[PDB]
Amino acid sequence: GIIEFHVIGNSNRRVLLWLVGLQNVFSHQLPRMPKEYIARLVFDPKHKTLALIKDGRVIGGICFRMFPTQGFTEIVFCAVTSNEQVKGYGTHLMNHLKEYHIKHNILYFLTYADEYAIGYFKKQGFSKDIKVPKSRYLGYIKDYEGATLMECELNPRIPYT
Amino acid sequence: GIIEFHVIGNSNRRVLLWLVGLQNVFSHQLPRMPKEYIARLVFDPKHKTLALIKDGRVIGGICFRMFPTQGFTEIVFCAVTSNEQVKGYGTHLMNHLKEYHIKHNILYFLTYADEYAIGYFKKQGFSKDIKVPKSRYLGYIKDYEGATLMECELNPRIPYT
Amino acid sequence: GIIEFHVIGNSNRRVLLWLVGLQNVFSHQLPRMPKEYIARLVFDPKHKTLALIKDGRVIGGICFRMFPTQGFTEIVFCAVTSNEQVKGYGTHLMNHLKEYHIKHNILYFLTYADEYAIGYFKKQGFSKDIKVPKSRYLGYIKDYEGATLMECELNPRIPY
Amino acid sequence: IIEFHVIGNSLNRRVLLWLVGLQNVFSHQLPRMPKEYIARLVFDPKHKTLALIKDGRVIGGICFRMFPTQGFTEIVFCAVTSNEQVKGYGTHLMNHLKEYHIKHNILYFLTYADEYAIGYFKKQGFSKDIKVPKSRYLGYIKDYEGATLMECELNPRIPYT
Amino acid sequence: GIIEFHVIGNSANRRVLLWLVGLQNVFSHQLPRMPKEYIARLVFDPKHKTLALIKDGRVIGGICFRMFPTQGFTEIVFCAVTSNEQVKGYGTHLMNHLKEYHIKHNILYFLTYADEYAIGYFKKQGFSKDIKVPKSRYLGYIKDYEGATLMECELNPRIPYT
Amino acid sequence: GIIEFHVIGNSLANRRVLLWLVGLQNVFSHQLPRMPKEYIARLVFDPKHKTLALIKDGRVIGGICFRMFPTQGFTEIVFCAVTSNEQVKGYGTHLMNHLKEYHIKHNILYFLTYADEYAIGYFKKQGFSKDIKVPKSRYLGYIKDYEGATLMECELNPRIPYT
Amino acid sequence: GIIEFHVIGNSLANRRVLLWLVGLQNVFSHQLPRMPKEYIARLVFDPKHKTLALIKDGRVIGGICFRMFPTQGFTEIVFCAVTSNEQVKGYGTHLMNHLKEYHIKHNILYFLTYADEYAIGYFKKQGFSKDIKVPKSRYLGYIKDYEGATLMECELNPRIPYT
Amino acid sequence: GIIEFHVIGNSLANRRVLLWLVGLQNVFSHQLPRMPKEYIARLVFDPKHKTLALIKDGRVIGGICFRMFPTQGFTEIVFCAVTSNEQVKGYGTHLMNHLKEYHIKHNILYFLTYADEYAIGYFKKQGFSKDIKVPKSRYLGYIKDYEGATLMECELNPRIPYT
Ligand SMILES: CCC(=O)SCCNC(=O)CCNC(=O)[C@H](O)C(C)(C)COP(=O)(O)OP(=O)(O)OC[C@H]1O[C@@H](n2cnc3c(N)ncnc32)[C@H](O)[C@@H]1OP(=O)(O)O
Ligand SMILES: CCC(=O)SCCNC(=O)CCNC(=O)[C@H](O)C(C)(C)COP(=O)(O)OP(=O)(O)OC[C@H]1O[C@@H](n2cnc3c(N)ncnc32)[C@H](O)[C@@H]1OP(=O)(O)O
Ligand SMILES: CCC(=O)SCCNC(=O)CCNC(=O)[C@H](O)C(C)(C)COP(=O)(O)OP(=O)(O)OC[C@H]1O[C@@H](n2cnc3c(N)ncnc32)[C@H](O)[C@@H]1OP(=O)(O)O
Ligand SMILES: CCC(=O)SCCNC(=O)CCNC(=O)[C@H](O)C(C)(C)COP(=O)(O)OP(=O)(O)OC[C@H]1O[C@@H](n2cnc3c(N)ncnc32)[C@H](O)[C@@H]1OP(=O)(O)O
Ligand SMILES: CCC(=O)SCCNC(=O)CCNC(=O)[C@H](O)C(C)(C)COP(=O)(O)OP(=O)(O)OC[C@H]1O[C@@H](n2cnc3c(N)ncnc32)[C@H](O)[C@@H]1OP(=O)(O)O
Ligand SMILES: CCC(=O)SCCNC(=O)CCNC(=O)[C@H](O)C(C)(C)COP(=O)(O)OP(=O)(O)OC[C@H]1O[C@@H](n2cnc3c(N)ncnc32)[C@H](O)[C@@H]1OP(=O)(O)O
Ligand SMILES: CCC(=O)SCCNC(=O)CCNC(=O)[C@H](O)C(C)(C)COP(=O)(O)OP(=O)(O)OC[C@H]1O[C@@H](n2cnc3c(N)ncnc32)[C@H](O)[C@@H]1OP(=O)(O)O
Ligand SMILES: CCC(=O)SCCNC(=O)CCNC(=O)[C@H](O)C(C)(C)COP(=O)(O)OP(=O)(O)OC[C@H]1O[C@@H](n2cnc3c(N)ncnc32)[C@H](O)[C@@H]1OP(=O)(O)O
Repeated sequence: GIIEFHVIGNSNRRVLLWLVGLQNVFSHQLPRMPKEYIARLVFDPKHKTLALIKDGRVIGGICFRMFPTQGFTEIVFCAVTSNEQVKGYGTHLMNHLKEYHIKHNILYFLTYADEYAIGYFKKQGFSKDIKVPKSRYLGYIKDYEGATLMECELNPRIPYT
Repeated sequence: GIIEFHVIGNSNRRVLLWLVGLQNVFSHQLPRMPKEYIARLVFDPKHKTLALIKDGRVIGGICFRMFPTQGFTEIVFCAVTSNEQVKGYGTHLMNHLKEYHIKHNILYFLTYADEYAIGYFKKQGFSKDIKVPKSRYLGYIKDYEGATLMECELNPRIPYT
Repeated sequence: GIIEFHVIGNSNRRVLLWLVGLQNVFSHQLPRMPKEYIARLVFDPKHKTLALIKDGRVIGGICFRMFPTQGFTEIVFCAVTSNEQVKGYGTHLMNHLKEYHIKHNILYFLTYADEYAIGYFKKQGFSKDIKVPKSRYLGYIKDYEGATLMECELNPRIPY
Repeated sequence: IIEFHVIGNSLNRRVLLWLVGLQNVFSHQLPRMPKEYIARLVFDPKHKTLALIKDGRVIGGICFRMFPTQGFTEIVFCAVTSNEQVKGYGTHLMNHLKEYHIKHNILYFLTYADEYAIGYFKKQGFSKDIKVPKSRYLGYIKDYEGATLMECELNPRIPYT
Repeated sequence: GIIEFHVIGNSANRRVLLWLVGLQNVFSHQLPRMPKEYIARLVFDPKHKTLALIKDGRVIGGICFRMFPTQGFTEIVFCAVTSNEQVKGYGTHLMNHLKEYHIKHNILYFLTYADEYAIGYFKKQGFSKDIKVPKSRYLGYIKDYEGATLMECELNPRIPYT
Repeated sequence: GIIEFHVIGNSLANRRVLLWLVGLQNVFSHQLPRMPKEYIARLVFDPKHKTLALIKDGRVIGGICFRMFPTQGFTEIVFCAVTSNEQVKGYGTHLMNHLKEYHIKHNILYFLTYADEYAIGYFKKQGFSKDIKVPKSRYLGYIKDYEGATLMECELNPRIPYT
Repeated sequence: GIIEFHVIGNSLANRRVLLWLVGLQNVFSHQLPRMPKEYIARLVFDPKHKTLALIKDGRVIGGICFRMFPTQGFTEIVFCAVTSNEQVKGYGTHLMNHLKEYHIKHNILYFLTYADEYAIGYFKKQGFSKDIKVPKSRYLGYIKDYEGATLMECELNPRIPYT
Repeated sequence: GIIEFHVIGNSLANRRVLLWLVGLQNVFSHQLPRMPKEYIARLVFDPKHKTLALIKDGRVIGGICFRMFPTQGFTEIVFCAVTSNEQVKGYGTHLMNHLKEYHIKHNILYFLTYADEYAIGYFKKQGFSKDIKVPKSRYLGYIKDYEGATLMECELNPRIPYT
């Protein structure tokens, strides 16, 4: 097939239906996220989603929230559909999302990871060492007591894509 | 009777008299809080009140001020009228306010609690450990020095109502 | 005379000529300050000045800069005119400034004081012990090597 | 005939061409930074550039990002064109930048200087001893590669120009 | 270095605003016997203009004047140069620019009050104690001063002053 | 108490002002009986005239009706009256002071008036004199020369406060 | 029959007003045969001129043409005529009285006019004097000085009912 | 050989008028060489000025630049010139007469001008006198002085056709 990347969000019909498809993949791959909570965040206007499309069908995505006053982005949800995982799609999504944030000159990623996702973010260059000060993210990024906070710092000079 | 909840504010005649109704309950149940000060805030545009209506009549409410630039909300007055207390009206009021704040992406409450109501705030999940940075609120919330600063974190995945 | 207190600032002819009177009084009483620096601050939109008027003319005031997101107010200029000093006017000015900030939930004054005025700030409750962390005020207040950083702590009050 | 203009992409052909010209001098004198990255910053509305013009033509400039919410300005690019160096143009540029900043009530400069240029900043008054809290700049100023963080404190009573 | 002349007045942006403060300062300081508030009232009066002498962005002198086109003259209200810039010909240069300005606006008479300590400066600017303009034309329009000498200057519009 | 001062006049439009103007017409007229009431009403309600009202507890207790001649560089004082049971308390002097401050703001620094014999002492205490410096060509025919009245002039000082 | 007085002129229109101005130009010209009809028509239709028309049974039987100079504080009387069959019945005097009442209510108190020899006695009886109180600088070159004519002035009392 | 007269001025003006004012500035410049040509241009193009242009075959051959002061009741004569090859043919007199006729219809009846030895005799033949009836207070600081020049006045009669 042919693969497309598209940053979208609920600020168009294909956008709306692509968003419903993202809420489906997020809900299926993250069974502990209440479905209504996914849809509330995914359809929220100051959230954006990097969609991974295969033949006009939503097969993955990274839902994120830019905090340019506080100088970082929240990674909200990460999913590739089940039969399309372990093929590098996750890595091309993250790399794409990184180059986009270069172009908007935000250079920091914050996210919470459970024990089953920590390996993925580590392999995208995320660390437990948080350089961003608490005074800047607490109360803006959604806390997850029980999961590890991870951070990734981008180089506004190297080609990610 | 017929119980209703409404987040009102002064930014209808029906709403005007509900605000006077809330200023009345707040004043009676907080008798050393100067009435003019209670009126000044309840009729302030940047403050809002969650009225509890029973059979068309105001019997309770929580008056608050959301600081979405700082990520928390300040709780200002809580009261139920004398002959409706100890029936759970307090709890449903707070639960409703939690739900209102989930849907508005503000997940932290801050309040001062006197020696007469800290047991209520404890039972609504408020703690003396403030996880919000002192710098986030020191210039925003009024300091009722003498009373105890208390904090409530909201889980946006749990249903509260 | 008729004594008035007004908190004014550059966004009206009356306010305007009051800011010029204030710049006059700050400049004449602090003559090693550049006239153009005082004027640039007094007419800065995010500074305010508490003007003390006696019979429609400025006789003193306090120019300040509030930092709400930081929990204090910087005190930039304090002057009373020469022929009206030693009369409690400096104390009424600072007192009014305290009430203003107690309404507005700012409970801390920060200021640099020199050897000619440090006693007057002491008498208004300033000390050399700075309880505001350096991380809250550094880079926000104009640091002045050679003068003494001093702090005043206000008691909060419920209106009426 | 020498002129100094603070310019930038607002929200004018002579302005637009000067910005193409600055972007060229920055690209040529800072070979490390990718030309595409220099353009996004020089043409960003939140960034400004102080242009040094010698007979209608750009020979130097300083690209800066003001953070008045934090009390400092980031100095992003410094360059004088090779044919015009060691003629005191860099000092005249930094002086005008200083005057521009005392009129705008910002009194700290923060920059990352590579080992090759630390001597120049040192002679414009910069120090390696950083009086701003780390928590105040981390994530706003682009952390640079291997460069030294430097700070310049301004005194709003000197006429720098 | 970097001398400029600007006719400004209060209609004001903050550059013009801060310059009027500078002028009011220079006037106030060189005219100690004029009340600061009176100088400020007139400098910021809309029907008043000031020719500012700007030296490297900073005010160092000026002439505050008030044009009376229907009366056919202009009132010279305040002249001052900062103490450390006096006796370099700056005062003369201000007056010449003010004469060139009024030639183009077809006002060819200046009226001013000078005290014994200022008569010599206006004399060397071409002013005279012989007042050709009639009293009916200026009395109660220009602000009289007790003890000051009234002085008049007549301009030639066929002569270039700057 | 609650003394107020208001400069009012017919605009060539408000009922509070209109009843105030009638109060002034009455006070002027009762204090100046040998002046036609119609003439006093005509001037008070004339648009290019103005009156400085002295309000005490909402009721008119005095005022000064004047005509500004900005083109001629002076203002004419037309009527001055304080109601009888409020005289000799400084109200006539406070009225003249406020009227002075008002004119300094409009760069009119000369008052002219034709005082009758009963008023000369009041005008003298407010700084008027018989030595008229405004040349006759500037005021003649613009103010009426009532035979037997005394032309009196007051010069205002724009550097000094009057209120 | 029905006598009316109307102050008219050629403004910035009415068919009745316009025929009256012809009637006035006719009366002035016939009663002043030694002034050129063309000149009488220029002034009578000049917009800065006004005529107080005496109307009897809808017909023009006389009038006064004047030029108000409010800036200079006087009015110029330009032409006075009553048609011959209606002279010596007080109409000339009523016109002047009406003209006086009109200027009183407009705050103008001085009339000026250049009378010829045959009109001195009429102006004398209407209160004019050869003794001119307005300074020469106020009227020279605003009113027209004809050689051989007598300047005459009338001073108006605004406290006097003229009509 | 077809001669016209037009009152033109820089109205704050089409192509024809603009090239005529430039002509007039050229002619005034050549015939009055002690006047800076930039001074003639400033006044000739001044909106408060006007010029009576003498046009012969579409070509400017003369004119009179004048400034009307209606509040003052006179007009200043600023420049008079006829081109050299058209002089002493009565052109300068038709110009002054056309200008007199223009001014009576605008109710201005005095002319003031400065003239040195060379020009004085021209103005005398147009009826100017060295005896000024306009008082000094009316024209001083309104008309441009020239020392070395004689102030001259001319009185116009509005019962007279000048052209
Ligand atoms: C944003 C807030 C969050 O934390 S959401 C939590 C993350 N989301 C989920 O875990 C949902 C379930 N997982 C998935 O949908 C996918 O496996 C995700 C995590 C999106 C990765 O997509 P995928 O298409 O497999 O990408 P990929 O082929 O590039 O694999 C990357 C390499 O990393 C390694 N890895 C180690 N641990 C993991 C892990 N838990 N999930 C995925 N990959 C992991 C894999 O070996 C893989 O290959 P390699 O190591 O580069 O050779
Ligand atoms: C924000 C600043 C403030 O306003 S602080 C002051 C709060 N307001 C007052 O004190 C006003 C007077 N009191 C009241 O209006 C009500 O009692 C308040 C405190 C609002 C509670 O409403 P109410 O409907 O009675 O409570 P509820 O039935 O939902 O009971 C919930 C549980 O709380 C417990 N509790 C312990 N201490 C108190 C207390 N001081 N007041 C009320 N309840 C208290 C009750 O026992 C009850 O316990 P449980 O559910 O049986 O486990
Ligand atoms: C914010 C940075 C600054 O502005 S620091 C510079 C302050 N300004 C100056 O030094 C300019 C010249 N001085 C002044 O304008 C006035 O003296 C100032 C300092 C404003 C005080 O106003 P003033 O009304 O005269 O004083 P006050 O009558 O209210 O007296 C209050 C008590 O303070 C005492 N005091 C001790 N040292 C001083 C001093 N240097 N200047 C003035 N007062 C001082 C007075 O004795 C008086 O004592 P007490 O109340 O009798 O116990
Ligand atoms: C983060 C912002 C950045 O751009 S960091 C990298 C700085 N930019 C570069 O290195 C680009 C290439 N160089 C240039 O464009 C110019 O030479 C720069 C560095 C801007 C200086 O301007 P320029 O006109 O040459 O300097 P100037 O004539 O005003 O001389 C001032 C004094 O500085 C001294 N200096 C010491 N080290 C250096 C150095 N590495 N480069 C330039 N000047 C340096 C010079 O000797 C000069 O001498 P002195 O003060 O009389 O002793
Ligand atoms: C109240 C009404 C008003 O208009 S204010 C009255 C005048 N104002 C003042 O005196 C204020 C204080 N004085 C000053 O600010 C300046 O000295 C003034 C008077 C403005 C002159 O400016 P300044 O730059 O010094 O003059 P300049 O360098 O062009 O010198 C020109 C020549 O004038 C002569 N002169 C005679 N008397 C004076 C005098 N009182 N002040 C200054 N110069 C004066 C000087 O000899 C000077 O030199 P020279 O004659 O050309 O060789
Ligand atoms: C041009 C307008 C006119 O028709 S001239 C008419 C002026 N009005 C009248 O004559 C009306 C009758 N009188 C009044 O209405 C009031 O008395 C007037 C004149 C307005 C003064 O008001 P009133 O408030 O009483 O006066 P005041 O208390 O402010 O001042 C009183 C001081 O003035 C002195 N004075 C000397 N002669 C007179 C006088 N003829 N009328 C009033 N005051 C006069 C008194 O000695 C008294 O002296 P002191 O300064 O109070 O100690
Ligand atoms: C220079 C350009 C002008 O417009 S000169 C203005 C005068 N007009 C003329 O001379 C033109 C022809 N005359 C007339 O139309 C009328 O006679 C004029 C002058 C307008 C008078 O109108 P008429 O209706 O007669 O007035 P009137 O009846 O009110 O007479 C009042 C008393 O005035 C007396 N009077 C003394 N001298 C004269 C005189 N020269 N012309 C007219 N009346 C004059 C008469 O005796 C008459 O009677 P009595 O004195 O009350 O008993
Ligand atoms: C600021 C001052 C001003 O308003 S401009 C001052 C005058 N302008 C000039 O002198 C410019 C050069 N001269 C000319 O352009 C013309 O010759 C002027 C003066 C405008 C006359 O026009 P022009 O067409 O030649 O005259 P005209 O034929 O209508 O009449 C000629 C009659 O005038 C007599 N005259 C006596 N003295 C002079 C004189 N100085 N200039 C011209 N004419 C003069 C001639 O003898 C001749 O006499 P007559 O009337 O025919 O019997």
